[PDB]
Amino acid sequence: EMKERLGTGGFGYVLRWIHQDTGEQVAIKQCRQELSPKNRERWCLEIQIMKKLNHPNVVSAREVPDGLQKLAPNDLPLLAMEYCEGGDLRKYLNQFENCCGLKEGPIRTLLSDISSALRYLHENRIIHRDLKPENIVLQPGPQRLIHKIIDLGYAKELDQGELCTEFVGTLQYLAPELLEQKKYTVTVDYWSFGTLAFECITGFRPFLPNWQPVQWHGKVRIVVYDDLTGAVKFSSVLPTPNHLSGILAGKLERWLQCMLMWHQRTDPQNPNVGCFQALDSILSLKLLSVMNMVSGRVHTYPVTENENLQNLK
Amino acid sequence: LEQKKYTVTVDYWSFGTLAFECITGFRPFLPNWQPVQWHGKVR
Repeated sequence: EMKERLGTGGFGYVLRWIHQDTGEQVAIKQCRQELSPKNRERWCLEIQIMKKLNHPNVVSAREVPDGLQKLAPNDLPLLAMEYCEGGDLRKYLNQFENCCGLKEGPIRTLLSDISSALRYLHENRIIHRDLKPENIVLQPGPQRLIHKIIDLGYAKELDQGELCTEFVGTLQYLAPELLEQKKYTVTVDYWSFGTLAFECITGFRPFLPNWQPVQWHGKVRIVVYDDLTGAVKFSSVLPTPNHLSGILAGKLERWLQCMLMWHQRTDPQNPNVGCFQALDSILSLKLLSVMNMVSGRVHTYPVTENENLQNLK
Repeated sequence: LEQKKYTVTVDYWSFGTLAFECITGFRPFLPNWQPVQWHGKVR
């Protein structure tokens, strides 16, 4: 037999069942009380797809545990994934003292990892659509914290239609889904990621006290930052009292100012690459940083493997 | 907050909803809120 449970959404359950001996940590996404034939057949398109693919950063399926198998009252399949240890990206975002930001580079991981998970999905033209903290799992890695994007496939896979449009749990994040519109363009990942990212840097987004249809004015009467009452504020020009690198305001305000938009969002000096190119170059760079002591505390410099001391001096 | 239209008019509005409210139990609406409306004022 098998073990325990996880979270809920899409077409039902996520489960941490195990062959309770050796500890086979499998994930189980079962089905929800029948649907239209094209809506329960879409469930089966998901299963083939999250198995059709494998990329570190984004879980792959273990097929089905041959032991115990169909405890499924469906005659429809189930899905078994490689469950990752306590990393529900949220978990930490609440953590507690990431209030005011989670300035690690575990920004630099996440900003990277995902950027290369999304990668793989615009490769197979599979827009993830949603993106939240609660689909991503920072799990301990053989070197430096690998994080994986679990659970989700609301995934408008070009050519084979959409999946679901189930709309489920915490909407609080996605992009101009004033329910539907035609612009289910690639673009809408870039938006969610962006805030997701923002959020991770600091602790907000363009903003989420207020709410969803409470925003759409969020979308400004735009590429600015905003308004109060007493003290309250809702923002994207000057990214706040966080704990990042002095020179990563350097990315932020000019990355995110581009990753946080509508229709076709990009950086109008060039045709680069949306996330990848810009973020990658903004993510690499090798950074030296020389304290002073002539009390001007720090100084930091961008350095090629091609320069030495007296360059610096 | 403010604008120049502190014309008579602005009583007629409050009364109106006040009235509405009294007939029924709402107004153009107040679950949501104040700056939460201004879209209240319809697109």
